[PDB]
Amino acid sequence: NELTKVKYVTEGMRKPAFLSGEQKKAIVDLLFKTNRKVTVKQLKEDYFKKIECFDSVEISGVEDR
DNA sequence: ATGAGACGCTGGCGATTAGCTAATCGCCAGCGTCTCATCTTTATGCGCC
Repeated sequence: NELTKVKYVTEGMRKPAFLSGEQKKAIVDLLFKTNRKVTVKQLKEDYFKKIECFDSVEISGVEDR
């Protein structure tokens, strides 16, 4: 429910789009199932750059952590 | 062929004799703990019909 509004904006993307269903499961298995609690900075640095390899992330759904 | 009818110091004292709420104020109020769990609810932090 908290990951249904974590919106991802690619550096090449033209409009913000919420994370897709497979993307959510990817987030869960990579980070949300490894650490007790994941900060937004940690999700941005430890998932998007390792999987999507996006230069920068832009979250419009959760603040600080 | 006579013998009834016509009735007092009290009031103003003392002095017994007896008896009763009420107005003012002050005091002073059972309290001590812990455990255990149980749920809520609030402050801040995130979303558009």
